[PDB]
Amino acid sequence: IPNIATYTGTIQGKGEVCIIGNKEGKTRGGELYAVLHSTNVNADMTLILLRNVGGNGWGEIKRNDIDKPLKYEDYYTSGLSWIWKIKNNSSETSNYSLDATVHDDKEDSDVLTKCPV
Amino acid sequence: IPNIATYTGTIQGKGEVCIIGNKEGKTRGGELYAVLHSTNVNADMTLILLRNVGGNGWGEIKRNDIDKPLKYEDYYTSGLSWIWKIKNNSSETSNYSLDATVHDDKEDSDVLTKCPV
Amino acid sequence: IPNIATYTGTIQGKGEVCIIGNKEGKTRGGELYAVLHSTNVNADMTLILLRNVGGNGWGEIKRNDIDKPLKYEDYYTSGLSWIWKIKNNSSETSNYSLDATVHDDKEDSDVLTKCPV
Repeated sequence: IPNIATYTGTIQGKGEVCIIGNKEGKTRGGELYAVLHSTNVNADMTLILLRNVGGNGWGEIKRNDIDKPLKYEDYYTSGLSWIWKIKNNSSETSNYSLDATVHDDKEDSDVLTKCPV
Repeated sequence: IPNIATYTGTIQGKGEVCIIGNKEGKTRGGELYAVLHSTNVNADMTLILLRNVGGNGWGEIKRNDIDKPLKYEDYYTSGLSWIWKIKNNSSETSNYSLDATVHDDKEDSDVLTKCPV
Repeated sequence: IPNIATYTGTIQGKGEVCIIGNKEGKTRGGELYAVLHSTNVNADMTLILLRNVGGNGWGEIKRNDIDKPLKYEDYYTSGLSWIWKIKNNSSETSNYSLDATVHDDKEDSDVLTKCPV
């Protein structure tokens, strides 16, 4: 039943971009997968998986550097959401592309205007 | 002081095997240790440690590749079980052996019919 | 704007020392950071981040070797405390220094008399 989509963009120096999954908090267990890439061989980015635990708010599950796939297996309740946080560690603006598990079709609005704070 | 038992078996192509620890729900804490091995040199397996944190469900707490020892510390006052999930990423039916922390003594029934879903 | 303190001490061979943060569980969101160091060039130590889970007890989030920073983002609405556990893997009694995010200022009482059990 797999469904990996690709979000592409540009991330400014020191910027952060958050892309949400299963914002509808619908029923969907099993593997989350994502990998972060850049066309820039000198990119320096970190990918962070956040989950809204069960109600306490958002918390990190794990993180990886660019080109290292991030895999995570979950059966926490009913439904629940995840966010992929991309952090540019460099001062250099660069392309990114993120391949990630999606619950439903990729929408423009999956890219959040603001990460969790 | 570690109590470490070794589970052996055969895992079919693309198959998954879960093994329960502390099924009897005793109160324990301290280091969990496991390491997955295979006699097949082109084996490609993943070991995943799962727990049920409470009013919440089963989820992954960490993972390691074959031959990479998995070490993890917790201390819960209630009697919580853990599950080792062995994933065969290869098509080749392969030997496995799992060295892992056990509470008392290994039993055939520790191999579950179904991983948490 | 981060407040990073440095704890310094000496850790006996095979010893473990735990340092608590945010001990009253005041509400916070953002990154927890710590890195373990030693003036012993040969030091062999592990740093483990533990979180108090839901009153259920303490559980490891992640771990790193000496000299490798540990970062973790939490945006939970209820405050929670954390522990940095320093394990001396060597039999050699060694200096340590831990640079870590603090919420107040560093206090003597942050050095726990005992790690969770």
